[PDB]
Amino acid sequence: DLLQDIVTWDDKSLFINGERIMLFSGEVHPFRLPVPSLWLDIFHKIRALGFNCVSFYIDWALLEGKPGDYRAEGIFALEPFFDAAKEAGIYLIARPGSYINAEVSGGGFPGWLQRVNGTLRSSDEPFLKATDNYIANAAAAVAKAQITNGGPVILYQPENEYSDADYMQYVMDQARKADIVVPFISNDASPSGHNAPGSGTGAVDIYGHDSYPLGFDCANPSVWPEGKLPDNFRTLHLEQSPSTPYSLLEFQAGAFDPWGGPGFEKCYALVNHEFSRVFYRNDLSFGVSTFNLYMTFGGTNWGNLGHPGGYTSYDYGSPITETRNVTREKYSDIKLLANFVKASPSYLTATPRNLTTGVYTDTSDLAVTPLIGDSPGSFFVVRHTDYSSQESTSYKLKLPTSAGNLTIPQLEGTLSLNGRDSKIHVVDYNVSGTNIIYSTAEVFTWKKFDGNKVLVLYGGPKEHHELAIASKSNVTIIEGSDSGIVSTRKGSSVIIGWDVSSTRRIVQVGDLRVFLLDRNSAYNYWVPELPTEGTSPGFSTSKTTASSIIVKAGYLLRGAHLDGADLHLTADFNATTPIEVIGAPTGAKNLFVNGEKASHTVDKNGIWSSEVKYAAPEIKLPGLKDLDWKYLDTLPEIKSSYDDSAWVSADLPKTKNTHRPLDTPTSLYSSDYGFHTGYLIYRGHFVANGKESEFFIRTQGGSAFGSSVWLNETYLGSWTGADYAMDGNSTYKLSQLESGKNYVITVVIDNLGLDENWTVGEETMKNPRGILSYKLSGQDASAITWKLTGNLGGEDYQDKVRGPLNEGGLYAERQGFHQPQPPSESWESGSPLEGLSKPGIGFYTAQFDLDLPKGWDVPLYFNFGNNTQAARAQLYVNGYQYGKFTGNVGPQTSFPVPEGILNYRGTNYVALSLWALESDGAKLGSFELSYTTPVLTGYGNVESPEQPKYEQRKGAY
Ligand SMILES: *[C@@H]1O[C@H](CO)[C@@H](O[C@@H]2O[C@H](CO)[C@@H](O[C@@H]3O[C@H](CO[C@H]4O[C@H](CO[C@H]5O[C@H](CO)[C@@H](O)[C@H](O)[C@@H]5O)[C@@H](O)[C@H](O[C@H]5O[C@H](CO)[C@@H](O)[C@H](O)[C@@H]5O)[C@@H]4O)[C@@H](O)[C@H](O[C@H]4O[C@H](CO[C@H]5O[C@H](CO)[C@@H](O)[C@H](O)[C@@H]5O)[C@@H](O)[C@H](O)[C@@H]4O[C@H]4O[C@H](CO)[C@@H](O)[C@H](O)[C@@H]4O[C@H]4O[C@H](CO)[C@@H](O)[C@H](O)[C@@H]4O)[C@@H]3O)[C@H](O)[C@H]2NC(C)=O)[C@H](O)[C@H]1NC(C)=O
Ligand SMILES: CC(=O)N[C@H]1[C@H](O[C@H]2[C@H](O)[C@H](O)[C@H](O[C@H]3[C@H](O)[C@@H](CO)O[C@@H](O[C@H]4[C@H](O)[C@H](O)[C@H](O[C@H]5[C@H](O)[C@@H](CO)O[C@@H](O[C@H]6[C@H](O)[C@H](O)[C@H](O[C@H]7[C@H](O)[C@@H](CO)O[C@@H](O[C@H]8[C@H](O)[C@H](O)[C@H](O[C@H]9[C@H](O)[C@H](O)[C@H](O)O[C@@H]9CO)O[C@@H]8CO)[C@@H]7NC(C)=O)O[C@@H]6CO)[C@@H]5NC(C)=O)O[C@@H]4COP(=O)(O)O)[C@@H]3NC(C)=O)O[C@@H]2CO)O[C@H](CO)[C@@H](O)[C@@H]1O
Ligand SMILES: *[C@@H]1O[C@H](CO)[C@@H](O[C@@H]2O[C@H](CO)[C@@H](O[C@@H]3O[C@H](CO[C@H]4O[C@H](CO)[C@@H](O)[C@H](O[C@H]5O[C@H](CO)[C@@H](O)[C@H](O)[C@@H]5O)[C@@H]4O)[C@@H](O)[C@H](O[C@H]4O[C@H](CO)[C@@H](O)[C@H](O)[C@@H]4O[C@H]4O[C@H](CO)[C@@H](O)[C@H](O)[C@@H]4O)[C@@H]3O)[C@H](O)[C@H]2NC(C)=O)[C@H](O)[C@H]1NC(C)=O
Ligand SMILES: *[C@@H]1O[C@H](CO)[C@@H](O[C@@H]2O[C@H](CO)[C@@H](O[C@@H]3O[C@H](CO)[C@@H](O)[C@H](O[C@H]4O[C@H](CO)[C@@H](O)[C@H](O)[C@@H]4O[C@H]4O[C@H](CO)[C@@H](O)[C@H](O)[C@@H]4O)[C@@H]3O)[C@H](O)[C@H]2NC(C)=O)[C@H](O)[C@H]1NC(C)=O
Ligand SMILES: *[C@@H]1O[C@H](CO)[C@@H](O[C@@H]2O[C@H](CO)[C@@H](O)[C@H](O)[C@H]2NC(C)=O)[C@H](O)[C@H]1NC(C)=O
Ligand SMILES: *[C@@H]1O[C@H](CO)[C@@H](O[C@@H]2O[C@H](CO)[C@@H](O)[C@H](O)[C@H]2NC(C)=O)[C@H](O)[C@H]1NC(C)=O
Ligand SMILES: *[C@@H]1O[C@H](CO)[C@@H](O)[C@H](O)[C@H]1NC(C)=O
Ligand SMILES: OC[C@H]1O[C@@H](O)[C@H](O)[C@@H](O)[C@H]1O
Repeated sequence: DLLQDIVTWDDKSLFINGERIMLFSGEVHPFRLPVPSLWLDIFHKIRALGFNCVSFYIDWALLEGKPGDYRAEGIFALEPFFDAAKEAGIYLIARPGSYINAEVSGGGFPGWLQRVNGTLRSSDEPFLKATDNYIANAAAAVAKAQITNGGPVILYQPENEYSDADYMQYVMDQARKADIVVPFISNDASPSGHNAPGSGTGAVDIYGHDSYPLGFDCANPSVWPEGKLPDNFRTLHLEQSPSTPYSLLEFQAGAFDPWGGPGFEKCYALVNHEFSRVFYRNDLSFGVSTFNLYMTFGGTNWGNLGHPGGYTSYDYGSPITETRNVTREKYSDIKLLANFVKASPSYLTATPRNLTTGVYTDTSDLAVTPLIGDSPGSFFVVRHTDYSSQESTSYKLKLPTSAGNLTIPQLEGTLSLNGRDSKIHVVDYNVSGTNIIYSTAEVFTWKKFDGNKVLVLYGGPKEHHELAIASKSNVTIIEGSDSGIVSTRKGSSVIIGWDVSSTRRIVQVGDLRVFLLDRNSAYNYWVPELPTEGTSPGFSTSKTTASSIIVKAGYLLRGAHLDGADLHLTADFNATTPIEVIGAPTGAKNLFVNGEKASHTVDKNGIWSSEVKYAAPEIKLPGLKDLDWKYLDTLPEIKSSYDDSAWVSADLPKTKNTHRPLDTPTSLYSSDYGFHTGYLIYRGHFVANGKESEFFIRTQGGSAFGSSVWLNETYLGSWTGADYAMDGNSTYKLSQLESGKNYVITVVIDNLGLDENWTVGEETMKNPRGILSYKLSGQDASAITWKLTGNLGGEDYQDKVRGPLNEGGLYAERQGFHQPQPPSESWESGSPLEGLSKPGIGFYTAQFDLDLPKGWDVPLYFNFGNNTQAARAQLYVNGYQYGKFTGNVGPQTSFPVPEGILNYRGTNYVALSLWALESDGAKLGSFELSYTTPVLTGYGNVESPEQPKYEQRKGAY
């Protein structure tokens, strides 16, 4: 099943053009950042981690909202994404579904799948047909960008965590029919060998699996439960698919968070820099060669794209935050590790062995997994045997090296593993022809700078280390004091011992310079490739790795290029930053930073030295309470003057849903009528008979939904909402009705997205939204005839620019008043801070200017006070819905919105719906716009995507 000659493989790793590669990869979802001109930003930050690969989903639900009309342009265009990857020199793994899970509405499935007469994710002909147009279009786009045409796409994942075997095979043939030629890779939810090579029909080319050892309950970030760290993955691999290279297609890099959850902060505090350093070195101990972190950039579930088991934010506690910042320590810690892999090709050939206790150390409190292959060059991964230990452990190593079984340290001192940490010790490590016999401190990187070799080593604080070099030369200390450093010669080797310190030492041994850093100073180093024509580094290759330089900076280094005699750095800064360039080429004479000539200095050792001053600019943000807010009633349906005669009639005698038969005379399932997204409104018309006393109603909006009911203009009550309840049972009492008169029951229902469909055969995505059942006491159910609406036009959705999910069924949304320049001068003055005095729903509108300085990346947030009322709000920024706030469920109160969506030197239109589900009415406790550290950026101009303004819609009601 090999079908091209560019990407091949053996049992050890992939090859790209006959050369081994370790794919260190990050998950990014373009649809979760609707600003195409910011995608390159994400790639820069991932390449700067030392990654060479990105993994991404395509969301069917946003691309074919209307059946038969595939649409992937503007903010949903796939091409600028592929271009950005190419520009940053990042390979892509494409995971198009058609089912993607991803914590998005429907797990990727459009709402109209609720009308399809076949089992989802099965070889049922109607379901296969339903996916045909989507895959023929999406996979075609992926095909043009394959590496066989010089694009970045090197692999393709069919489906997602699957389990007929027939179904899998079909999805593969379906992609092959669209010219996908690259190898197929799988993502088994657990390591069970599902669909591995040899499993019959549906077998992929390369077996891959997932793992999230700590799960997703972020409630107790400091606690790592016993026995959760996997230790058998390399054994399982050899049993399940030894012919293909070991592959982790999703490994934990954060966690998702449900409505009513602890928040992504605690999620980060659980999956922090200790998690990464311990767990990721653990994955290297299995000899993983394709290794993707889910998520490495989370983004935002803007425009209702998310599923009910999650809220607006998808920060995920990821290495790169929702606001795209790289402050988290996990980021800097991942960078140390990825740079070691990038610099260490012998890692791929160093065959993994069973883990050991008490063999390579005296203690059994440590576990050691050796990586030893057919040729010299080995690695020993060390961690506490109980991975959760906070203990600080002292130990000595007995390692087998080319100079014999050595006991280390050979000179003074002891090694330390302090708490939740892990080390990769190297033996017979080749630095360009110089053999490092061993080194206990970890490798960051090494380069040959044509004549002189540089090796960068680091350890954590208060640690002692040693290394040995096969060398005849003497040992000189060319920077720092010899305080704490001892050396001696033993035959044809040179042994060096040292204490970790916050001040760098550099030691020279012949033509080899060894940098000795502490972990926290190594955090500030970068290893960018140095292209000599153009500013793009190109894809990752051993030749491009070989001609990289070492740079000490601060917040971020995007890249570097050599323009004749000018050395260019492209960087971001969040503080005054000392810069150092190590390994500048001999022709280089001048330093440029972000296109500006910068003064520099050369020391006795030929290291370049410069500085960039940081001075926070003044940031003027309007106070939101001071704005000229306009109020509009966006539930005019609960006034007796409203005419619903244009509404669709809910009069289907049979549902097309195969998963939940009706309990009502007609279908009140919203997807039967093409409404899948946003708030839903139902209207039940009946003639009274004077015998009515109670009205019972079961509503369903997905977990954490609310609903409110009126009889004519009289409020009956609300299902207030909770995190566990996907549905709600409500009984309301009725004082006597006027026999013979018309009455209308109005029901408003929050829809928080459609379910995923994780278990094949269970059909949970077909869980309907709307009214499940009802009983009007003293009346026959068929006496009530219903109208309903969701978003105007249903599947004939109005906003092509913002996609089929962005706007819901509120009156203001049906008219398009959430868009720029609403017709609001005629509206009443009213702030959401004053709010409503009775149940109902208000719509609030205002505009403000921003005038933020060019050259600065500044995260902006909408902040909501929490007064704990049962109130629901939707935020819109220039037409884009960027927040669902619910005061009695939580936890989100701060809502970031990216530049592009916000206009930083122009006008912005904010809109806000406020729904009161309590009889006293409701208000916002506070509503402030805030910011966090302004970053001096070397990124270019951020272009806004289309922000279509308000315009009168044909047939709005
Ligand atoms: C502004 O501030 C205000 C005030 O501070 C904030 O409001 C508060 O928000 C929180 C969070 O939303 C609210 O707490 C939640 O309330 C839920 C609902 O409570 C009611 O419903 C259930 C009924 O279900 C049972 O019974 C029915 C029939 O009656 C059955 O059909 C059903 O199946 C069940 O058997 C009742 O259990 C509950 O009863 C209590 O109250 C009554 C009356 O007081 C008593 O008589 C009862 O005896 C009992 O005391 C009540 O009727 C509730 O479901 C939910 O519970 C979950 O979380 C609890 C602990 O949460 C704390 O710690 C969390 C971290 O763990 C924090 O995130 C959280 O904020 C809080 O501090 C657990 O005890 C409970 O077992 C549930 O755990 C699940 O969720 C946790 C959090 O995600 C997870 O850690 C757990 O692992 C677990 O997760 C699993 O299940 C969930 C679904 O539940 C899945 O999502 C998940 O993936 C996984 O499968 C919680 O208690 C609180 O009510 C509210 N306070 C007020 C005053 O309104 C507001 O949020 C804030 N706003 C903003 C914008 O920030
Ligand atoms: C040399 C130097 O200086 N070096 C220095 C260096 O600089 C760097 C720097 O950092 C840069 O980042 C740079 O990176 C570059 C990179 O080099 C290049 C690689 O070549 O790529 C760069 O970015 C490019 C992007 O990749 C794209 O290619 C982009 O292309 C876009 C074009 O630019 C743009 C021009 O306008 O057009 C876009 O396409 C849009 C169209 O414009 C169009 O109008 C579309 O509008 C649509 C609308 O989207 C949809 C919404 O769905 O609706 C459509 O109409 C609908 C409508 O809704 C109807 O209802 C209808 O419905 C009908 C239906 O049709 C049917 O008939 C039925 O019967 O009835 C229905 C009724 O319901 O449907 C219609 C359907 O049409 C609209 N259509 C219409 C007609 O109205 O939207 C399109 C969006 O898709 C292009 N995009 C695409 C995808 O095509 O160009 C980018 C380049 O921009 P730039 O030149 O300005 O920069 C990349 N740049 C970036 C930002 O990454 O690298 C350089 C290296 O030089 O920096 C160094 C380091 O510091 C420094 O040192 C160095 O010196
Ligand atoms: C400009 O950008 C730069 C990045 O380029 C930003 O710099 C980063 O800023 C973040 C904070 O936003 C730093 O992360 C934090 O650092 C705290 C610890 O200090 C670290 O450095 C000191 C030396 O100065 C070391 O001694 C520490 O190492 C030791 O401790 C750690 C953690 O305990 C151990 O794992 C090590 O083994 C060492 O023993 C650190 O390296 C740190 O406290 C903080 O971490 C806490 O909070 C996170 C979650 O928020 C938890 O995951 C973690 O467990 C910590 O929580 C501890 O304390 C809490 C109380 O809150 C307890 O409840 C817990 O049990 C636990 O004990 C966090 O990691 C980051 O290092 C830094 N990066 C760099 C490269 O400088 C700037 O912020 C930015 N500037 C501006 C203006 O924006
Ligand atoms: C990198 O990205 C991450 C993730 O995107 C960023 O982390 C988020 O940062 C935001 C903003 O700081 C943060 O939201 C705040 O959390 C604080 C702690 O819980 C809150 O104190 C704070 O709310 C108060 O302050 C706001 C102004 O700062 C007010 O507008 C708001 O009303 C709140 O009011 C406070 O003060 C008043 C009176 O003073 C009082 O009445 C209140 O009770 C309260 O004391 C914000 O909500 C998020 O928690 C973070 N989100 C996540 C997922 O992490 C990070 O900032 C970025 N780093 C950089 C450097 O940019
Ligand atoms: C309850 O509300 C409805 C409107 O939703 C009222 O319906 C009106 O009733 C009169 C008399 O039958 C009709 O001529 C109007 O055409 C109706 N309006 C609409 C838009 O249908 C009804 O009267 C209200 N009932 C009570 C008892 O107040
Ligand atoms: C609303 O009421 C229905 C029952 O009318 C509840 O659904 C039942 O739940 C039990 C146990 O969870 C199941 O075994 C039954 O099969 C269900 N009955 C039916 C007819 O669906 C539902 O849990 C209630 N909703 C809430 C939020 O309490
Ligand atoms: C081999 O590794 C397993 C975990 O996979 C471990 O429990 C066992 O003790 C190891 N065997 C040896 C060589 O000690
Ligand atoms: O964030 C949790 C993740 O779980 C994975 O197993 C799944 O493959 C992803 O689609 C996502 O749901």
